[PDB]
Amino acid sequence: GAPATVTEQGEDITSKKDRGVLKIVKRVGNGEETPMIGDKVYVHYKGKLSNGKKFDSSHDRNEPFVFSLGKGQVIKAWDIGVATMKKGEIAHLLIKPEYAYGSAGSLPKIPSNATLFFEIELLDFKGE
Ligand SMILES: COc1ccc(CC[C@H]2OC(=O)[C@@H]3CCCCN3C(=O)[C@@H](C3CCCCC3)c3cc(OC)c(c(OC)c3)OC[C@H](O)[C@H](O)COc3cccc2c3)cc1OC
Repeated sequence: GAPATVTEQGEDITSKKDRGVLKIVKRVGNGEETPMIGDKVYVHYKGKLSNGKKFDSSHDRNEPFVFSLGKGQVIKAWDIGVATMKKGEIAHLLIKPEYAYGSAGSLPKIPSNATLFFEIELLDFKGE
């Protein structure tokens, strides 16, 4: 999968309305509930640099990724994005640097001012 080449496709889900996290639903979820801040969320994901140079997935480990929503345990785009998802939902997120690794980057894995692209499947969640 990859972001569109010419125009940004997704909905802006940021509080600042800065176009920093754009969301496309790739599978509508079956659950009625969205997780709340502090919830323990369980996901699968696939992530890449927008240009494809680096790839990572929970499926590579067959190991769901588990984190506390809103804690800052993950990049800002994930706290924002997963907070909009339903159980069973698959979303694609296009993520601008401010909501990822910024101008500092995280070499060697992530250059400065990299846009990231993720597929996230929300498996389940609970209150802590
Ligand atoms: C509040 O802001 C931040 C919070 C946390 C972090 C640390 C990085 C954090 O990773 C992430 O947040 C996102 C989303 C959750 C899945 C992993 N992830 C990644 O960016 C991936 C990237 C995705 C693009 C392709 C290269 C690998 C990503 C996957 C990785 O491994 C699976 C990375 C990694 O390091 C930068 C980034 O290795 C880091 C470690 O060696 C180890 O594997 C643990 O990986 C984790 C665990 C928890 C969280 C993360 C990585 C930076 C933040 O801002 C810059």
